[PDB]
Amino acid sequence: NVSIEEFTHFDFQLVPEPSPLDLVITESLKNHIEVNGVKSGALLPLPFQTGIGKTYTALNFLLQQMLEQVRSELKEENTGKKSKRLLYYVTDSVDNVVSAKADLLKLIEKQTVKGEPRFTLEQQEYLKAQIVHLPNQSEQLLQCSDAVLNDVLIGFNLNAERDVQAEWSAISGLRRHASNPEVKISLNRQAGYFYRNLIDRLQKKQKGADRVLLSGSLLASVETLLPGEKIRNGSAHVAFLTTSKFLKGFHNTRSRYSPLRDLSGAVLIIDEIDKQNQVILSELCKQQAQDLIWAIRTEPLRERLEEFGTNWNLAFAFNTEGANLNERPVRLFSDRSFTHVSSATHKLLLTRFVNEADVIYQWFLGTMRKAVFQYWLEGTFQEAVQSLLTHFNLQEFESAVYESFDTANKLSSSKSYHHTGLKLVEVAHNQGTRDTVNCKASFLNTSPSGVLADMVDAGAVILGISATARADTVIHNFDFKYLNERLGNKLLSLSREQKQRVNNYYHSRRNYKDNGVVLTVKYLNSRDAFLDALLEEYKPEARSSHFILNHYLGIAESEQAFVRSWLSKLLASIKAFISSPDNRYMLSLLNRTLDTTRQNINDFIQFCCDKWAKEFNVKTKTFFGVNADWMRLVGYDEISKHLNTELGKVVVFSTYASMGAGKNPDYAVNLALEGESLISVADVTYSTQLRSDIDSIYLEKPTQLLLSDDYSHTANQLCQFHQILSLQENGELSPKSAENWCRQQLMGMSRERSLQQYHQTSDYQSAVRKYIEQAVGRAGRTSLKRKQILLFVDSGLKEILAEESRDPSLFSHEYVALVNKAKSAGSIVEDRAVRRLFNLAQRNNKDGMLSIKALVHRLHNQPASKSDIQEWQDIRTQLLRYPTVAFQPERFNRLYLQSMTKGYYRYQGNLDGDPNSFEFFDRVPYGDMVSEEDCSLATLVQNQYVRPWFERKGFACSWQKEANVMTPIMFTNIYKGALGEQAVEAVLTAFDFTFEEVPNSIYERFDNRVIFAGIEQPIWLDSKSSKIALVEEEFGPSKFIYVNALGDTSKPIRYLNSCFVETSPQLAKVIEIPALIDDSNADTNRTAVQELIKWLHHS
DNA sequence: TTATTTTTTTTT
Repeated sequence: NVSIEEFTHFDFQLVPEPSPLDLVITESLKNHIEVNGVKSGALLPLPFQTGIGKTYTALNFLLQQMLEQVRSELKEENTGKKSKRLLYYVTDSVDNVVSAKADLLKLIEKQTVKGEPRFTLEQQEYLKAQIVHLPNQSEQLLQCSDAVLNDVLIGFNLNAERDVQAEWSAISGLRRHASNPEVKISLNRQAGYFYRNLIDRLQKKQKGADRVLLSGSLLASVETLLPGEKIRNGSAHVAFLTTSKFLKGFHNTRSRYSPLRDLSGAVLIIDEIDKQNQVILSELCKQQAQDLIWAIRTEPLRERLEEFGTNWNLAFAFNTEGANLNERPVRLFSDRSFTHVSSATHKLLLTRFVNEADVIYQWFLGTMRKAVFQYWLEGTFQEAVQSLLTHFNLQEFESAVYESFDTANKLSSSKSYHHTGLKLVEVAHNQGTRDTVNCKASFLNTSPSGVLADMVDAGAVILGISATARADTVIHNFDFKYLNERLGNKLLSLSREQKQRVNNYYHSRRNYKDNGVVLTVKYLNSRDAFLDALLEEYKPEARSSHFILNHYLGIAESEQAFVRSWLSKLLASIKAFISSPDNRYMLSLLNRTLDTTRQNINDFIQFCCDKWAKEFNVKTKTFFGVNADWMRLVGYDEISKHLNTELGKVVVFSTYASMGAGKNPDYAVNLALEGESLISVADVTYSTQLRSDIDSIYLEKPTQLLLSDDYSHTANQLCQFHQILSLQENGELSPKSAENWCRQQLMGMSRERSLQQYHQTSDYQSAVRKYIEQAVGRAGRTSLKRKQILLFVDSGLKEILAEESRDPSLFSHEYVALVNKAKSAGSIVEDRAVRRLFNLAQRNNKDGMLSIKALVHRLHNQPASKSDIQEWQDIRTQLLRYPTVAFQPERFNRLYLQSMTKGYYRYQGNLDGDPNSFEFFDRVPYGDMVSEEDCSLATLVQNQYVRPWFERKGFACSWQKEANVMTPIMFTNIYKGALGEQAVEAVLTAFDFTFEEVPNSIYERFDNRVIFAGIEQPIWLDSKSSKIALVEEEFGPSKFIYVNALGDTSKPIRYLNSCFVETSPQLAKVIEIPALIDDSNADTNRTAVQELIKWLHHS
């Protein structure tokens, strides 16, 4: 055992010479420190290609962070402020976490500086003790030898308990052989459960007063059994754990440490970050559908339950009338803002009932979160969580507080789906009852992009490394338009100079041009004559090719037209490969595994391969169904071994899912079998070993791109609705399309019919190019190239790859070749930012439309809350002060829509009608316009009194000509009325009137209560009879004033009674001033104000 | 119309 004192004379300035991928990370984080500060998080997406140093420059960064903590601890050991920096390396694959851990451990041992070993052996053993790998509970238990668990069981006195020792004996006996797959599955279940129970006992023993003192061999055994113990102990910086294990959290001897709550300071390396969206999404919708009718049978929230039982009559059992709901349940879906659908029915009060119950439940969960914050480090946090729930009415409850910290918002706040989620409710008669029914509510409270932005906001310096980290899709990647809006400049990016420096590095390690490697791309069309000849030679005696496909290959007539197409393209690729003289190793990337389920197709393909092998005088080996089960049961080195030892060619039949990340395809070169066809495309080679990789590929079009979840039926619905709402949020779907897709997904949409609606976006094509960019990127992993690389592409991809228009600076050579070939025979691409502007304008208008309807309704439900009134006033003041803003505001974002013409736009729509039917920018050349000249803001602030008022209050005397303009709803319903109110308040105040806030009892019924000197009889103002009756019911005799901001001053003043009927001034109750300001010359209507003053004198 | 394979972790 060695200590940190070993680094006494170690020189921390002797760093290995950094490759242009290390300098990029160093410079980006050094810049991040200057811009954002030391204590701020970050998110640096790094598009590094696999195979040119992606994992060395990540583990060398981890090692430099490790060595920046030895220095800090040596310097600060006197001070004692030993808050360790938690370094994480997370990736979704267990096989990649272990591989990365072992690669770092080999990097520590083998790294040299200036030809000398970097670390003396004591420092090698010190640094390798800091690294803990955190596998799941089962593999963490089976990692433990008999001695470790014997010592732990004796040390905590758990050896004397017969149940624990019985379970441990059973586990040892099973592990002695562990051969059959079912045996190992049972052993894994057993190990997981026993580790659960053992760690529960350990945690209870440590939590109490009679604790165990851990030191020496017992501590070593606990730290072997519990690696998270070292992290809590302070004996390990670095954790190598998957994404799922990162979100779950790992155990230590006192609690379950969840890394998502102590991110302050964490340096987190997420490898293949874009893939984490699907993973984090799959753990977001793994929750359970928690019933609500049963739930509300279980301090102000107690009175709220009483009031719920008072109004919705909870004392009565809830029974549903009508049809039998169990044949097809009646469902309710709701994004928590502006999009709400349900199974076909005319409003069914169920929607309000279910929404009210879910509001009860969500407010209840928020109440526990606030109670925990009040009560209050994981030990104290979990103690608070356990204690608060421990009382009389919650004894039978679930206690799901932790998932909230692991995982609707008003205007005047940043509205987005990525932190409001979705709510889905399903109603059916309960198990074994017909009078009682259930409301199985399940919901998302964030999206994976919301989780990532929460992690970055919390302090974590996330460093996501993936060749397509910034792919422009939102279903197969994070929403980097939300992350840029939310995070701001904590979403780091590498500059243009750094991109071209990385590009120079990559070209230096892959110098195809100077060496003569030729990437030859061909796009394969389906040919019927080719396949018909091959089939009629496969079974000569059959009377037709369709007969061959129907009888022998087993293809029914319905799928025959599809099988012919994809089979014909694939066989064309194989023929073109085998005829290629010196190419040697092919990979076919289909969408389906050609396993035993497709054995007749395999027989035909192998027949054709043998045909062409004989014809062209080479021997070709085919590897059908190179599966995930195959690559586990039978190593991929069986291909490499064949290529290293036997002459000929190799055809490998894999899929897009099967060849995931970390499944390295290169083989070990033998110059006896390669000939003169291999050349080296690198300037300086880091190894004497010779290896080579794929040199022919077939790329079938990716088909099943809408990701789905097979965990459950209620987990598939949440995934599908998440994808629909993430497409609506990004602007890919209009609110019309998104709501039709949502309400059809409710009623039982197929998959072939959800997929056809995915295909109408441009997100789909970005996902297809993401699939094709990785497929050819995982093939080029070594610097020995053939003098000719064949790429065969499904012709369906030519029209999709031809539209790749991003910057070619980081594209691999193969993908550049694919896209350049696609372009040369393609096409005015329909701009996507333009369509996105239309869709987002419609969505912002719909959001403002429904939120204003709701807010005005709430203000009309007396009494009005202070939150609602303050939101109303915040919105009106924001629109008055900032009618148009330069940048999309973070906090008031859906009062605005981004226009195409700065300062104004055109629309047609019914502000009292359907928010989906709104049309907008030049798509409407003649329509209602939203401009300064329409609110007459120029005529209003030309008044002698109004302009000083608008200047003092800080309002806008004219609209700035900026891109973001108010939505039609905000312009019409709110802004113009705000201008009228401010103008009349300005004009009247200068004539010795005073204005005071309306009482909450009659808010929004009238503009303001106005108090004028000399009159104790109250007055009310309405500026642009039941309200009059109610106001006189509350406050007695009042005279109401109706005035306009501007208009015709020549009109006579109208004296009216309570019924809007003309009457004498002495009998006049409501005075109607046609215009306080002249519509033509902005002269104050002094005549009308004198009349009002005199009429109040004679009141 | 569109046409699939693939994981991970904790519990029950």
